[PDB]
Amino acid sequence: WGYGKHNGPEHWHKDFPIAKGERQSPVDIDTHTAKYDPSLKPLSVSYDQATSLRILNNGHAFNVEFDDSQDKAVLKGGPLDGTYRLIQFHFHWGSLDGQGSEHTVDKKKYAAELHLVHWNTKYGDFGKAVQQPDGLAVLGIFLKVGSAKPGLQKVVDVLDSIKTKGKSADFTNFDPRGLLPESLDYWTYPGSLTTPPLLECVTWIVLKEPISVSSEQVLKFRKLNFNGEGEPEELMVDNWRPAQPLKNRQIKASFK
Ligand SMILES: CN(Cc1ccccc1)C(=O)Nc1cccc(S(N)(=O)=O)c1
Ligand SMILES: [Zn+2]
Repeated sequence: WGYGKHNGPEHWHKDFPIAKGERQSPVDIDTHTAKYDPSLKPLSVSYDQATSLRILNNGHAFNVEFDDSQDKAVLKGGPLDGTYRLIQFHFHWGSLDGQGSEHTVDKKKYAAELHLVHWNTKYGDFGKAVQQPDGLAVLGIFLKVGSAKPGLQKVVDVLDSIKTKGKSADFTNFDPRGLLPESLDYWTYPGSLTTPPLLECVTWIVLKEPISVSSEQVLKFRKLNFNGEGEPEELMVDNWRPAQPLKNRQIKASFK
């Protein structure tokens, strides 16, 4: 599977029939139909003790990986019961500024989308968590092109060292708090991984406020490669799944 004409999202259901399931992601967030839920709690993002370790080009995106062997960087509150540990973040982005996000807002596509991936500590590790309907919490943050995001620059500047699939680099002491917008207002709904195996294990928490990144920052994302070293160059762009049917789900808003 990938994002090309012959192996992209429209083909995934052949290997992963859950692609046509009842709680697939991403979705379009219709802002007028989302309902304010006053029982939703503020999000608690506790990233002060985060320990980043490594950055990896996995052939579909790049992951910044964290030490998740202790409760060092955790997400709690909001719609969540219990404690969810940060394991990695990554992005999805476009070939052009007019596309790239997975979720859309009133059909608007952003230039990119950041996914901060967390697993429910009651399941012991990530591999067990993805087998559970409440196993993961993914915090999604839209990126628009405008001013630079200073806290993203350290990520941008290492990408030259992980150009191709399978390359990794040490990436310690990175603070993911520098990727957050000011407001933690959010929408939430039950969904899935947006990549094969498309497991229906995610509580999605999508922030209303985008972050701004510069044109030069996103252009550096677009220099990455899907291919391995010594294979024909295929730029890593348009690594996003389009919006899927909402089916029998309601999107809830934390804000009026
Ligand atoms: C493809 N693999 C490897 C993988 C292989 C087999 C089983 C489980 C996982 C992923 O882990 N993907 C992933 C993980 C978390 C979040 C998101 S996302 N984009 O929904 O935030 C995508
Ligand atoms: Zn993702």
